[PDB]
Parts: sequence; structure tokens; C-alpha cells
Amino acid sequence: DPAIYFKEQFLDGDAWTNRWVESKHKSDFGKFVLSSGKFYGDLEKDKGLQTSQDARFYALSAKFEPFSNKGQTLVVQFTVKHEQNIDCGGGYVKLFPSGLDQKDMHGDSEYNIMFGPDICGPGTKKVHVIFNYKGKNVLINKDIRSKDDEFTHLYTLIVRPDNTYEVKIDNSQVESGSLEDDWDFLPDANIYAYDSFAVLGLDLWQVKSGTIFDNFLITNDEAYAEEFGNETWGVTKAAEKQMKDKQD
Ligand SMILES: OC[C@H]1O[C@H](O[C@@H]2[C@H](O)[C@@H](O[C@@H]3[C@@H](O[C@H]4[C@@H](O)[C@H](O)[C@@H](CO)O[C@@H]4O)O[C@H](CO)[C@@H](O)[C@@H]3O)O[C@H](CO)[C@H]2O)[C@H](O)[C@@H](O)[C@@H]1O
Ligand SMILES: [Ca+2]
Repeated sequence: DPAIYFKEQFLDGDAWTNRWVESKHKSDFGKFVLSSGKFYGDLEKDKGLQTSQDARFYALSAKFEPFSNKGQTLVVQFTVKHEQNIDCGGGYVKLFPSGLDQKDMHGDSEYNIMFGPDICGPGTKKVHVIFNYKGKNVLINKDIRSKDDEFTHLYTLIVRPDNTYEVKIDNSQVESGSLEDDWDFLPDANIYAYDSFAVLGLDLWQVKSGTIFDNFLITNDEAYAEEFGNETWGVTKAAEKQMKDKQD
């Protein structure tokens, strides 16, 4: 049995609003809307959270029953679709410990892990993998290129209790190594371990909005995340491109 710490597919209309909390740290955060977009694999399945306002900060998050990854594997997975042809805007998630106030979450709130694609002009086309360690948020020393097209892509981070990690895009490995080698933490066997995870958050800036996020999964099972990804992103992809191609 895989431990399913968090799953979000937005399959039940407006009920997501009971699961996700808007921060009030700023009064002028942009709004997320539930949408499948202009083109999609399936109208119902491909509903997800869409940024709806240009040049805005975004702060929305969802709690789950707290857990620690000590002694086990951690997998964070979601899909990102920059349907708008983005110029500049984030597409990454943050995982927060139990202490976070969801009503006051912002860019500088303390987080454990930040993972996902970031785009800001041609210079920044990066997959972030950031670990909080000894009071610092440490960025991976490797260049992982993010996808920049209009289509749905799957992002997966795997963190294992032997201090190894793996990044997959579209369910295929793009980067791999050990935590000791690929970040400047600098023989600590417990770097990977955090005492709690309790909230997943979207803390973004976007110029051109319209990004859609879907199919969030936090789990301890690599094989399951891979299956879920094929059942999810893997079914979206071909039908989505078909519909877009139809659209001259
Ligand atoms: O990038 C590592 C960093 O990420 C997290 O913090 C994010 C930043 O605080 C910021 O993201 C940047 C923002 O940049 C632009 C705009 O706001 C600036 O004023 C402008 C001036 O140079 O440049 C950009 O236009 O957005 C872009 C697009 O996503 C990012 O690439 C920039 O990094 O704001 C976001 C949203 O609040 C933060 O998530 C982590 O919190 C931090 O620890 C980490 O080091
Ligand atoms: Ca969905």
C-alpha cells in the first residue's frame, strides 16, 4: 500500500474551495479559477487551477495531515500547463512544515522544499530544486531546463532516505544524483529528512497569466507516482495536442 499524503485532481466542481486557502498577507493577490482552458484532453479531467490575472502575485495553499519523510521516500508530483505562451511566471510548489499560517502565507514564509519550473524571459528556463538546510534555502547546483510550450507537462521530484534524488519531466528522468554532491550543504546522512510536511503552496509571480496546475500528488511510493502520472498526464497529452492542432 502506497501512503497517499495528498492528492488533488479537482474532479468535483467547486468543492476545491474547501480544500484550498487564499492568503490575505497582501490585499491584491491574483485569483485562481478552476478551468480546463481553451484546449484540453478531456473537459472534466483537465480542470485545474488557472492563474486568471496578469502581473500578479499568487498565494494559495492546501493542508494535509502532517508527516515526516524520515526513513522513507518522498515524492512530489504535479502537472503545469502554460497555455498562455508565458513570458515570465513561476510554475513551482513549496512544501511547508506544520507551523505555517495559511492565511498569512507569502514568498518569504519558511518552507522545507521548493520544486518546479520557473520561467522569466529566455535567460531563466529552470527547474528549481531547493532544500532548506541550516537556516538557508539551498538551490541545486545543476541546470535542469524547464518546458516552455503551451502543453501539459508532468513534474516529479523523488527524495530517498539514502540522500539520493531524482527529477522527472513527463515521467522520464532528466536529473539524478546525491544531495551531498549537487547542493552545497557541505557526512550528514539526515539532509533529506524533515520533521514535518503539512501544507503544499502555490507562491508565484506571473506577467502573462493563464497557467493551469493539476494532478497534485505527495506520496512515499515512486512506482505509484509513476503509475498515477501515466493515468493522469499520460492520458491528457495526446488528446490535448489533437484539440490544439484542430484549432488551426
Ligand atoms: O528564485 C529562487 C527563490 O524563489 C522563491 O522566491 C520567489 C521570489 O521571491 C520572486 O520570484 C522572482 C520574480 O521575479 C521578478 C519580479 O518580481 C521582479 O521584481 C523582477 C526584478 O528583477 O524580476 C522578475 O520579473 O518572479 C520570477 C518569475 O517567476 C522569478 O523567476 C523570480 O525569482 O517571487 C516569487 C513569488 O513570490 C517567489 O516564489 C523562494 O521563496 C526563495 O527562497 C528562492 O531563493
Ligand atoms: Ca483535473
